[PDB]
Amino acid sequence: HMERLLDELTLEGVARYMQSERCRRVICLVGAGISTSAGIPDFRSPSTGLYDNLEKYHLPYPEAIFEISYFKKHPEPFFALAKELYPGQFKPTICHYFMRLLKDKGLLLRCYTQNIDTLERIAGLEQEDLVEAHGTFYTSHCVSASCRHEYPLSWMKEKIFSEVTPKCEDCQSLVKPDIVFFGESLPARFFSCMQSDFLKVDLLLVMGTSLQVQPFASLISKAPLSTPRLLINKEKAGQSDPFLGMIMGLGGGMDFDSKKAYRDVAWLGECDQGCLALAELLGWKKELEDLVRREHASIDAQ
Ligand SMILES: Nc1ncnc2c1ncn2[C@@H]1O[C@H](COP(=O)(O)OP(=O)(O)OC[C@H]2O[C@H](O)[C@H](O)[C@@H]2O)[C@@H](O)[C@H]1O
Ligand SMILES: OCCCc1nc(-c2ccc(Cl)cc2)no1
Ligand SMILES: [Zn+2]
Repeated sequence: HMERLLDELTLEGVARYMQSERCRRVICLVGAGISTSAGIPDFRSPSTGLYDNLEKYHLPYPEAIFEISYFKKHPEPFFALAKELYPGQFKPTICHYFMRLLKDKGLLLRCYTQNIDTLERIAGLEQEDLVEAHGTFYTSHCVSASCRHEYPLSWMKEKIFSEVTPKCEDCQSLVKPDIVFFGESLPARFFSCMQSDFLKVDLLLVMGTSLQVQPFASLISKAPLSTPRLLINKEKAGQSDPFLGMIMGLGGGMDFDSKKAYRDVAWLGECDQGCLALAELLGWKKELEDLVRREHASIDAQ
């Protein structure tokens, strides 16, 4: 039915495709891997990832600290962890500024991020460019569906940095930031943007994510079957034979390596280096390095 769009399954092939008139709209799908070079830990890297460093909270399992039913029984661990990450001021990475450059080149249809560090915004992506798929800590809400009283960040800090579990002033239920926990619905914007974006995406750029949580993992299968998909990641993600307990639905994954591979490319390494390499192939490398240099300087000056 649809023609094949990559002339070869390499970064060079993706680069030639991006410079063609057929690549008009790029969607970026990113996770915590795009911020580790800034100093923010990811979740699932062995030894260094967050989930291997929560022994002190004596959880039944690491994910419980971000699960809504456990949170409602034992909310203290999450708030203790939240103040462990608060003090750091972080700069966006080369990878963040590559997405910013896609925006300035008119190619960025949308960035879907699982991160809450807001570094996409700090890099210059605007609200309409972004789907913060796993929420934000900027706003908070009571957890009672009958209440849902909204509280600002200043209110949340006042409770946290004063050693009190935030409780709603109307119903005394727990109040948490609008970070999406396991068991919680995603923002409505996620679905309204998804329904429209993935009908008109020419390239999926998947960076710094293990694709281990739904529904975000489903997004790679929402693109048209002809749409090339480039992974820039330390490890292959989304490619595996089926097995009991797999996260992806049947046939919902990447195919980099089988005899039937036709559109998926894995560039294995650091996200910063992968974006530099891709920029170089596109003739954008000095432009990208200038952007990072000038934007990091402007951040420091302010
Ligand atoms: N500098 C790097 N360069 C390239 N890849 C990297 C780098 N650092 C890490 N990686 C890779 O980046 C990937 C990190 O995958 P995960 O740690 O699962 O982060 P997520 O965003 O997918 O977790 C999503 C949700 O799961 C949680 O429950 C939360 O709800 C999250 O929102 C790995 O494949 C690393 O090899
Ligand atoms: O389901 C999405 C959860 C996103 C989330 N990540 C964090 C976090 C807190 C502290 C540290 Cl060190 C690292 C990460 N909080 O919420
Ligand atoms: Zn309430």
